[PDB]
Amino acid sequence: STGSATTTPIDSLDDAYITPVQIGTPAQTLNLDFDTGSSDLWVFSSETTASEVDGQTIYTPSKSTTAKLLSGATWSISYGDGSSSSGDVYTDTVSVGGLTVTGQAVESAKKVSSSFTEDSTIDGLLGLAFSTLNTVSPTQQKTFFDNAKASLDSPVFTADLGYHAPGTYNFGFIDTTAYTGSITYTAVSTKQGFWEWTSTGYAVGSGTFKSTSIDGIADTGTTLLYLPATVVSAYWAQVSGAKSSSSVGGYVFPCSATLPSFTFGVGSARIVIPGDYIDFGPISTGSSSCFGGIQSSAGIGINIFGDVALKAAFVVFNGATTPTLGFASK
Ligand SMILES: CNCc1nccn1C
Repeated sequence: STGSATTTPIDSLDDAYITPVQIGTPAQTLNLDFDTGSSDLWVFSSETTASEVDGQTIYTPSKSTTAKLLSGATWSISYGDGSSSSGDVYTDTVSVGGLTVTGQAVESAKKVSSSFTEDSTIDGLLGLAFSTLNTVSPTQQKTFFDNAKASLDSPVFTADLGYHAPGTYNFGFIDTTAYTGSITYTAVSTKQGFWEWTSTGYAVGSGTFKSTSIDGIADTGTTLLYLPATVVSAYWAQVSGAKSSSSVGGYVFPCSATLPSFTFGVGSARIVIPGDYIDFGPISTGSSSCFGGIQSSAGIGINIFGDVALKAAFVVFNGATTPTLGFASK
């Protein structure tokens, strides 16, 4: 089998992407944030604390004839941006772009933190990291991909995120019309439960390529590109007036600037992130100070190839017995 669904930016900055997902019988369609950096499929629901729901579409398991309470199971998760959610668990039928999994763990939120409430466009998350990170207790649950894998034509999914435009998540096949040139594959470590890989280096604008190993994760659920302070300083040094602002929480730059591109290595191949992709707009409405899309990972403990990087590429998440990652230009 295969599946194919369109993924759409939630706002004009590409802060995140939402993909429609059918849950239950009859289907209840929720718009979920597909997140290759976590492993829980959780949704706003009829069980979510009422004051914490503000415009989201909710899953109501009592209206699904295929929903079953997973007795005794709870979940609780904290994300890298300081947000969190928690609740109980149902199994139900979940379909993405025509690909159906029966008995998928659908984690129903009883509580969500403020930044989830305040974002009306995201109805929950669909985790696509390794199932070893799944938070369900006392019996850990499998991701949608893990459950689907055996049935897929090929045990892969692909992320093709758009810049200020829709894109595509495919399951079970590689769309050879969706990228240019060849896909370069690179080794993955699953030891931390992430799609963790090692970039071979970087360049800033038309500058020379620096060969240097950068270990990091391919994370569709993080907006920005987080890299070592040395790399990030080298990038922003090429932008007049750019500076790291402790008060704002990262590098900012004059909105009048023209940003240079940033290139990252995948083996001997090169992915070029256009300068425009690195502009996250005014820090506050009407400001002429703009927020940068490349930021230091120093305070995080891991480098993160988030949407800023991934949207410059066609990305293959190869879930074969030995997983790998593939990147192509597009
Ligand atoms: C904005 N913070 C919550 C959130 N929304 C999508 C992902 N995450 C972690």
